Amino acid sequence: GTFENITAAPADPILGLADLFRADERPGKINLGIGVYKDETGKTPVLTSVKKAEQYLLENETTKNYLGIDGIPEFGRCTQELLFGKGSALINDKRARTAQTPGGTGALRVAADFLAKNTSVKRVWVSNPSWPNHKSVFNSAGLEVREYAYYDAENHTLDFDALINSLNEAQAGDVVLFHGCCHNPTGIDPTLEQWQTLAQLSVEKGWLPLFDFAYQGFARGLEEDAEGLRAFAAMHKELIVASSYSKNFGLYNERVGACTLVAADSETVDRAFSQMKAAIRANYSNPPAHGASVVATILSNDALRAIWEQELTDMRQRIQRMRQLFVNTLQEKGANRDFSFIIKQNGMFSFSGLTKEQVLRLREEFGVYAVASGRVNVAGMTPDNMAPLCEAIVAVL
Amino acid sequence: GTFENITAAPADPILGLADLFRADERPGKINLGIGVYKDETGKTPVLTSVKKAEQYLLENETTKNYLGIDGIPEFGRCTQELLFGKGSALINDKRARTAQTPGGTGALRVAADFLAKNTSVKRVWVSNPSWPNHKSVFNSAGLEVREYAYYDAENHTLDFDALINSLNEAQAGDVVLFHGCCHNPTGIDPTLEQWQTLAQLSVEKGWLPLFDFAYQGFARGLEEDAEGLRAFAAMHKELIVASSYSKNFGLYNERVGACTLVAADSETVDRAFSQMKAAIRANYSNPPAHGASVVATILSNDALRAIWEQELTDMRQRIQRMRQLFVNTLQEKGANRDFSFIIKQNGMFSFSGLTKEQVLRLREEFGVYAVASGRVNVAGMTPDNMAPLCEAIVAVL
Ligand SMILES: Cc1ncc(COP(=O)(O)O)c(C=O)c1O
Ligand SMILES: *Cc1c(COP(=O)(O)O)cnc(C)c1O
Repeated sequence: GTFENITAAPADPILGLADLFRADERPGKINLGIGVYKDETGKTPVLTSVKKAEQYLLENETTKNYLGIDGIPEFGRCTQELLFGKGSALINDKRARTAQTPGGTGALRVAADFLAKNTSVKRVWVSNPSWPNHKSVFNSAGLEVREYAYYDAENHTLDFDALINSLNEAQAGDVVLFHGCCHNPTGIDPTLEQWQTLAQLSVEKGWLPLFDFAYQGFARGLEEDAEGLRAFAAMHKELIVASSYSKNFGLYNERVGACTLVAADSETVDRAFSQMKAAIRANYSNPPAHGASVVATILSNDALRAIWEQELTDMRQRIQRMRQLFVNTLQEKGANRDFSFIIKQNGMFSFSGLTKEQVLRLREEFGVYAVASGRVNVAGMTPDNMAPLCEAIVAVL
Repeated sequence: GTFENITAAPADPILGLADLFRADERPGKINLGIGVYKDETGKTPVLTSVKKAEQYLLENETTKNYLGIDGIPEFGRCTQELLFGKGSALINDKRARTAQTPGGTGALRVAADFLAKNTSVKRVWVSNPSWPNHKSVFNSAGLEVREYAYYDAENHTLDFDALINSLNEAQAGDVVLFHGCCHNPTGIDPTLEQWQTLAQLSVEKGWLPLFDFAYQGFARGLEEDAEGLRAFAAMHKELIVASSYSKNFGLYNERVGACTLVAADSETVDRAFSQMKAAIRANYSNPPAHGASVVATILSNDALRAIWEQELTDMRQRIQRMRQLFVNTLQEKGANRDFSFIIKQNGMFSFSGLTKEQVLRLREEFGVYAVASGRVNVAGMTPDNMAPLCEAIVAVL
C-alpha cells in the first residue's frame, strides 16, 4: 500500500483558520485572518472596472486558444511599467522579461524552480517574521531558507541594525527576499533612505535580490510604493520580481501574477528566460487567461484605468480610516495599552502585539479570528464590527 | 553574475513549431502541429455552452474571494461522476478526493510533487512514444522516468506483446502512466480486454497506476472512453487520475484540470489528500476560478449540459470525417502507400508514417507544418485545405 503510511499534513496557519471560521455557528463571528479586502458593508465585492472589463471580454472573446508560456504580451509590458516606470532604462535596454503566472504564489514557485534547477543558488534569506508560505515555497523547490531580523517588538519598529547585522552572514550568490511595500505581517516598510542603504549594501556583498510585490498601491500610491524597488533596479545587474494582482485588483481567485526577470543585458535575460519558460512548461504549461486579460484590458484603456485607480485609492483610504477608528475605539473601550503604533503601519495587516494565548482566547470565547502571530486584517474591520471587536480585545488584555 | 552561467533551453518540440509557423510569411500555410481543435472554417471558437455559462457568471458573481486549496467542491464531484460513473462504489465508499488544478499539466505536476515528497515512489513508467511533456513534469519532481514499448510501427497497431515484456522490470511501487483514451501521439488505444489484462497484471505486480485523461469523449463517447479506467478502478486499492477539460470544453487557456486520488478507504485518502493540498499550497496556493466555474455550471445544469454534449459530439464526428476524407483524398491525389490505418486511430492525432526528412521537406517546400515525429493534427484539416496538403504529402513520398 503506497498511501497507507502517509502522514497527515498540518493545517495551514492562514487557510486552516478560514475553514474554522466558516464552520463556526455563532452569528457574531468576525474574521480578521486572511488578507482579503472588505468594503464598509463587510463584503468583498467585484470592482466596477473589473466587471466592465469582464463584460468586454464576454462580448469580444472569439477563442480560448492557449496563451504562450509567458502569457499575454501586453500584460507583461504593463506590469514592467507599473514596477519600473514609463520610461525606465531596464525597459528601453530590453533587460527585463515578464511571465504571467498563476498569482503571486505561482510567481514565487516559478522563480524558485528556475533558481534551483539552473543556478548554483542554494540559500534564500527571508525576513523574520514573514508570510508563512514563503518558507514552504522555497523549501519545496529544494532551496534552503534562512531568516534575518526585521521587527523590534519593544518599539514596534524596524530594527535596521539587527537587519544589517543578520544579513552580513549572507554570502555572495545567495538570494535575499524583500517585501516591496506593506510588509506582511508587520506593516513596517523601510524608508527610502533605508532602501538605498540596502541597495548599496546589496551590490557590495553580491546578493541576488528577490522582491515580493503583493500590495503595490496600498501604502502611499502606485508610483510611491515602488520607490524601494526602483532604487535596487537602478543599481543591480540582476534581480527577480514576483508580483500579484490578487489584491490591488480584487482578483484573488483568478490567480493573476507575474515573475519578472532582470539581467545585465538583453542577451543574458533571454537566455535565462528560456529556462524559466521551461520550468513553467513542466509545471502548469501556460497561465490562466481570464484574470490577466481583465488586468491588461483595464491598464490599456485610459477610461477603465481611471476608474481602477480611483477604486484602489478608496481601498487605501478606507483602510487608513479603520486604523484610526481602531485605535480610537480601543482607547474608548478601556484598553490600558498604547496602540498608537498601529497608525504608522502600512497596508492591510497590523501586528497587534497579542500573544498566542490571547489570540486563541479571542477565537474560542469571542468568535474573533486572527492569525496565531497576532496579525489582524485591518481591511476586515467595518464601522459595524468595530465596537464588538474592540470589546473582545480589551477583555483578553 | 548569477545568470551568465545559464545554458539556453532547447525549443519545445510542439511549441517551438507553432512559433516557427506564425513567423512564416507564405500564403496558404497549413499548421497540423499543436493539439487544438478547429471547426470547418479553421477556427477554434468558444463553445456556445461556455458563452452561456460565462454570461451567467458575469451576472451572478458577487465576489472574487479565494477558493479553497482544492477548488470548487461541485467541480470535484462532477469530475468523479464523469470518470467513475454516476453510482460508482468508489464514490459511495468515499475513496476518492479530487483537487481542481491548472489544466491537465497542473494535475500531473501536483501528483509528481505529491509522490516525490510523501512516498517511496522513485520511478514512473511512460509509453514510448508519449506526450513529450510527460518526462519533463515528473523529472521536475526528481522522479526517474523509464519508457515501455507501445507502438508497432510496422502494422500501425498496439504492440501488446512488447508492452507486456518491456514492463517486466517495473517493480512494485513503481508508477505506470496510461493514456485513458486517444493515446497521444499514436491514437491507438487498448481494447477493453487488453485493458482488463493490464489491470490484472498491474495488481499482481503491485504497480501504482496513473491515468492521464485529456481527451474523454473524443474516441467513442464520454462513458465508453472511461471503460479502461473503470476496469482498473474495480481492481485497484490505489490509483491517480490527472484529467483535463482543456479540449473537451474548449477551455484551453483557462487551465481547467483535476487530480483525483484513490486509496483503500476514506480515512487513508483524506490523510493522503491533506499532503496533496500542502503541495498545491507551496506551488500556486489555490486554483483559477473562471474556467472551473464554467465547467461546474454546465455539468450541473441539464439544459447547458445537453448543449455541451452535442457540441462535443459535433467535434468528435468532424474529426472522424476528416480521417475518412484524408485517406480518400490521398488516394485521389495518387498516393500508393496505404493510409487506411488512419481510420482505425482515435482522437486528434495520428502518426502519418513520414520520416523526419519528409516532415522537414513538407514544411520548407510546401508550407505544411507537422511535428518532426510525423504526428499530424487531424482536427487541423478542413475541406478547404485538404486537397493542397494531400498534394503536398504525395509529392514527398
Ligand atoms: C507578501 C505576499 N506574497 C505573496 C502572496 C500571495 O499572493 P497570491 O494570492 O496572488 O498568490 C501574499 C498574500 O496573498 C503576500 O502577502
Ligand atoms: C494536451 C495534453 C495534456 C495537457 O493538458 P492541459 O489541460 O492543456 O494542461 C496532458 N496530457 C496529454 C496526454 C495531452 O494530450
